[PDB]
Amino acid sequence: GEELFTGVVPILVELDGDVNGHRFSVRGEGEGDATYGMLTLRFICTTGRLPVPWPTLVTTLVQCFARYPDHMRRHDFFKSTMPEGYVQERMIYFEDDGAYRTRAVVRFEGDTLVNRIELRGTDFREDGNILGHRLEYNFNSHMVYIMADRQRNGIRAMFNTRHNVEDGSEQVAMHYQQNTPIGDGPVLLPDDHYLYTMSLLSVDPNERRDHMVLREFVMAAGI
Amino acid sequence: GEELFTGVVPILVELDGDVNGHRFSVRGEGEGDATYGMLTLRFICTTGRLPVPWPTLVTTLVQCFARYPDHMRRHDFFKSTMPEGYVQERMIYFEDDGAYRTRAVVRFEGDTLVNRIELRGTDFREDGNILGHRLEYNFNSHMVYIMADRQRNGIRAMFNTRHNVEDGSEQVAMHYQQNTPIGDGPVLLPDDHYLYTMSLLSVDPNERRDHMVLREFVMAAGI
Amino acid sequence: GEELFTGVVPILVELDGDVNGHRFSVRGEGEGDATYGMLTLRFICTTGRLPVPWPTLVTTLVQCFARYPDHMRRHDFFKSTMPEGYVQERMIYFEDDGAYRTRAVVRFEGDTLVNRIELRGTDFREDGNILGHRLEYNFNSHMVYIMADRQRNGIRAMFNTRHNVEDGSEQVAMHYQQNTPIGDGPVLLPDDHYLYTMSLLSVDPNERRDHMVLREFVMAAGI
Amino acid sequence: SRGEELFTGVVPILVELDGDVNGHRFSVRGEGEGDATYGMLTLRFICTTGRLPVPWPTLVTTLVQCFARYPDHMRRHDFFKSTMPEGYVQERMIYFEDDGAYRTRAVVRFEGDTLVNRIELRGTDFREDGNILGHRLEYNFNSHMVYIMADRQRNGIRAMFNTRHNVEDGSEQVAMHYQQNTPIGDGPVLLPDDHYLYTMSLLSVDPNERRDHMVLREFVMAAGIT
Ligand code: NA
Ligand code: NA
Ligand code: NA
Ligand code: NA
Ligand code: NA
Ligand code: NA
Ligand code: NA
Ligand code: NA
Repeated sequence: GEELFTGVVPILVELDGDVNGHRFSVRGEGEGDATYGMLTLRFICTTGRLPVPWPTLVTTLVQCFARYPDHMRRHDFFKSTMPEGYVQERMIYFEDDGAYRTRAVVRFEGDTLVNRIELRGTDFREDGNILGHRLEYNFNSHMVYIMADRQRNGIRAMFNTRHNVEDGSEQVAMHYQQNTPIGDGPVLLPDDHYLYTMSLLSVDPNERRDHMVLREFVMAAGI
Repeated sequence: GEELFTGVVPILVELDGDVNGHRFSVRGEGEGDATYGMLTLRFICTTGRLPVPWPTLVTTLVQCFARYPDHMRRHDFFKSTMPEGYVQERMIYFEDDGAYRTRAVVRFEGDTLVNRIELRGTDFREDGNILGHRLEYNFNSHMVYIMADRQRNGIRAMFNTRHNVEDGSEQVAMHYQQNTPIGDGPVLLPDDHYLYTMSLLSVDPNERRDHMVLREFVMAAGI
Repeated sequence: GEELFTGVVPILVELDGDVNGHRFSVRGEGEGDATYGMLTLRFICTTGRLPVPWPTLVTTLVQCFARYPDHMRRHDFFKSTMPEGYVQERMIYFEDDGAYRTRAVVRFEGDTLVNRIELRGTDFREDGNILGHRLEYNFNSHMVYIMADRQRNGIRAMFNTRHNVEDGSEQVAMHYQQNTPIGDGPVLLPDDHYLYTMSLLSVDPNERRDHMVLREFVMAAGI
Repeated sequence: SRGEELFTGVVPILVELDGDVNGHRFSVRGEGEGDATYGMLTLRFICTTGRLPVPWPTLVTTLVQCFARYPDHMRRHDFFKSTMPEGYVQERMIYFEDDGAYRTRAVVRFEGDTLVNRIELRGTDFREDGNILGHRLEYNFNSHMVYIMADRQRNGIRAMFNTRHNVEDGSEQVAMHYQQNTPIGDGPVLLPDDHYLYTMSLLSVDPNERRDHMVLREFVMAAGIT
């Protein structure tokens, strides 16, 4: 379960999205090194240009790559589902704007950890910070609070992200998350704890496609 | 006691307010899911327009809905009072402005958890950020520090909130709180600990009344 | 020792100051309620007008009033010295500006906890934020890191404060502190831990003297 | 005097950096002292080649985590002192938001009674009119958290952290640090459980030093084990 993550694992991400009727797709590829909580991914919009800012898609675009320290190993739900994996669902409410609803399957396809997602965004403002593209290309560090959900044999999580806006304000997104295993194998249901995240977004100056390069470090703490 | 909160519980909130002589009332309705620390409430001003910003009323408008993790269950004062409930009193000092004094009864009325409040505000500046309505419609995340009060058979709490102002500054409100059980049944007096809060305020575009929609997630930590 | 702080204790503060040759004095009076980490003080400049902002004097103007939770009672150095008390010395380095050197005696005189201080400030800029009075009248929350000093039979502490400047920046003050008992009685030398502080400054609209009203809540944590 | 014992008093420090950023070569020398018992350092740095081509704040993290205060209960988790006096190699990659990267390699060890940090730094792909080569970073420093992880294969540690650099327009520019430390000797070392270092720093100027220079005071403590 854990054993599938002891080395460098290749990652594939596919997203099909529709926000206020604007349809788009994203494909990402890279690799994860869970032993040290690290991911590097590169994403392209395969349908032309994204109709929303990249930073709004970061949280939707594999918490099985978090570093769980030794003493918290029995609290790593995400890896304990693998290889059959899990369904991750969220509702994401943007301050003063619309909402994303997402559903994703996270599992191994051969040697690759794959995250396949559907996203639906509704009630955004056409001249808001999202559809108006006024969010800075960067990302803050966040804390994801994880709770067992014994009835679903999985977890829930709750967290706010803070997105910098070009006028120097921050726009919050409140995330409600639930994860459910796909297989019937046993899983590790955790005591409450958090994941601390740090991310850096960057650009490849020679990629003419709409794109995002992402590096991330995630670790678990609080037991 | 705890058993009253194991599912979704309907909530009713009623506030009678007077700030610098301006009288108003608010009614709120929604539901709470203490198992995962969640609340959703919708509030209306039933007297016309509020004389103060909505964000100034959030803290006054049911800490019995906080998620206490399993190991901290013996520290959940709030639920241990139920159904007879508790009196919550606060003094709230606004930076460079007036103060709110509040008193509230929190208890079950039938299957509904009801928070009934009186609020009195004094010495506000007529052209300050409060009576001048210069506070942003949003809310930050906060830490509420909880202490047992053995003499009162209850608790005290202390915390600052930070309210964003439209000129990009923050205005602090310093909260002094005390809670006292209404019944004589035994209660759980806690070791020191905190509640971490996260909130999102929103608007219903079709509600013409002065109103606030609130979603909140609260969890206990620090033992 | 602890027993001296079980109720409300009156406080007296006296400061003699000289900053770049500008001499001034301050007297404060109020009371502290260490059981709940609280204090309220009112300070006046007894020599006319202060030559530096009030916020620069807050840290120098009784950590014996911090709330130590039950499990941390053996780590409360400050109360363990009482009534004979302690000498508190600091060096305070202001970002891009001068420094304060302070020495204070903190001890009971009769039933009153008295803080008597000498402050010497050097190398301030005449048109900096301090001597130019460009610091906002407010205060942030801070973390004071406490370490035993076995050779001195006391403690050291280190912390930065952050002072809001009227142009929207923050100016840091780095504090180096040391406390030494006055008596030869035994004291409690603590394990490393912190004090978390929260403060609110206010003004009495009918006090014509240069003055500061201060409310503060301080608690110990981290064992 | 081995490991921890070498740090019980005040230890003199020497720092030497050879740098090249987008082809601009420079050197820095620092001297001062560290008092690990209370997590404190005071250092003064000069650019010995004229003027620095990048802001001083971009060099602070590269310019001796052996001076951190490890509290008593965390003593078995102090990798850095356990290597001494033979010391360690510290390597980093530092990625600046919207700009280039630094790669650094440093040897940290005792030379006689002095703890010496000798560094090579190479910066690439910076923008000529960015905040770094354009000198638009404020002369100050924030407080940070450095997350430390054992690396059992290398007999050492890794660390990960973001710094946040204030920019003159009131924004912050993040630098993401990837770090690895490897002992130089073959003696045994202390491999830690996960934990963090909390940092606080103050930069200042000596009004009578005409050279390009930085005075730095810092306090670092370890935390996060039961
Ligand atoms: Na988001
Ligand atoms: Na996102
Ligand atoms: Na408030
Ligand atoms: Na409020
Ligand atoms: Na200060
Ligand atoms: Na101060
Ligand atoms: Na840096
Ligand atoms: Na740096």
